[PDB]
Amino acid sequence: ETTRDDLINGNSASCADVIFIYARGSTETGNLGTLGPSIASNLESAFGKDGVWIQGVGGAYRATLGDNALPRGTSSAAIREMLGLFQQANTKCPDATLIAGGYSQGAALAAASIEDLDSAIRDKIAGTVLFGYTKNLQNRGRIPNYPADRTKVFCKTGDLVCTGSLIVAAPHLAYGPDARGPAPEFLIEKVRAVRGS
Repeated sequence: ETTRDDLINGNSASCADVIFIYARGSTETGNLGTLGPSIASNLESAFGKDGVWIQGVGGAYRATLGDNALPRGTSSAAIREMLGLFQQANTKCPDATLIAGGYSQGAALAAASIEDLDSAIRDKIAGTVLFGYTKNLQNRGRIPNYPADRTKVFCKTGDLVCTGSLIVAAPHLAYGPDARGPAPEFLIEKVRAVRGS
């Protein structure tokens, strides 16, 4: 369940209508980690298996804990990897609506990548969900260059990374319920807002 490469494996002749790109947290397995599979299952229920492609950020993104301390909250190599996936999606399936998400270091990675993205592609991301957003305070709860209405941040009371620290406390590991309900609910709503039904 933890590794999904639907975009990379996908047939360009039969593109999905929705493409979800997700970055896992530090030290998590596969390319989806602990929260990604839950979101994926709910998206599949809403759009159907052939209706949505789930793509985790693997490759150069090693999800190394120490990289949380770098300027952008992740490595340059990781940002290049996620940018490349958005670019692959845009090229392979130009008519698909994109959605994105990230947890912890992955949330910083998603924010950094989206900020650097060519605006024509960035504008195709109908909604983005961030859990335990490590740059929440620094970025004032926003993703630079991306609208607030398309952004949903899940930052628990007591999760120190949302408050400008890099300390990992218990609330940082409590996003399970959010990934099973409100997060996919938000993504589905944002996709339907622009695609209709």
